[PDB]
Amino acid sequence: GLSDGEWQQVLNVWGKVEADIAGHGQEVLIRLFTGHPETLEKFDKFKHLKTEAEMKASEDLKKHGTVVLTALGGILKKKGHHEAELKPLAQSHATKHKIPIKYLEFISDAIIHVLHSKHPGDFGADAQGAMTKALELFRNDIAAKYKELGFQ
Ligand code: HEM
Ligand SMILES: O=N[O-]
Repeated sequence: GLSDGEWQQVLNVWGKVEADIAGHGQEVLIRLFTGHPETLEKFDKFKHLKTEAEMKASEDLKKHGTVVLTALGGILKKKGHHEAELKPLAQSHATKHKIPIKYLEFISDAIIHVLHSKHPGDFGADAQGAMTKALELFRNDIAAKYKELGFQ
């Protein structure tokens, strides 16, 4: 788990995301899709996006970015007490969307990259430690649900 201090850092960092949820969301998905094109194939509604320019110009991608980070933000604000929030996401992502846990690793890494990219010099070593711990906890709890379902 995370310490109280670590949770406070996580939620302080998240303040940055909340000032521009769509912009952060868009950049996270673009980072995911460009670094790992196989992930784009999981989205029927985005696999028409051939180029990063098309991704950047896609208002629906920005919209989905907002949905994703809003969901994650709600989870983070539970400070690990997130069973009710996490269970349905784990189940939809395993059973409906067929998203291997590796792709959740990819998007976790994308979040860290985007935070540094948008806030260079303002995402300190302690902050990166705390956010990484929160993202791992999220991933690990999803993985438990994936194992239950025998997914991958
Ligand atoms: C931070 C981690 C993630 C969060 C919080 C998240 C959140 C969400 C939410 C709230 C939805 C809509 C409700 C639902 O279907 O459950 C959704 C849909 C979806 N997610 Fe995720 N997601 C994450 C990671 C991923 C990753 C890495 C992929 C890889 C491709 C993915 C693929 C999809 C797909 C294909 C849909 C359905 C889109 C549609 O039908 O239009 N998700 N996600
Ligand atoms: O973008 N993940 O839903």
